[PDB]
Amino acid sequence: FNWRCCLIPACRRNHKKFC
Repeated sequence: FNWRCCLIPACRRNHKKFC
């Protein structure tokens, strides 16, 4: 999993469950 996504609103929005 790309934890960096949690730093990116666009990816964090989709991976809000992970982050």
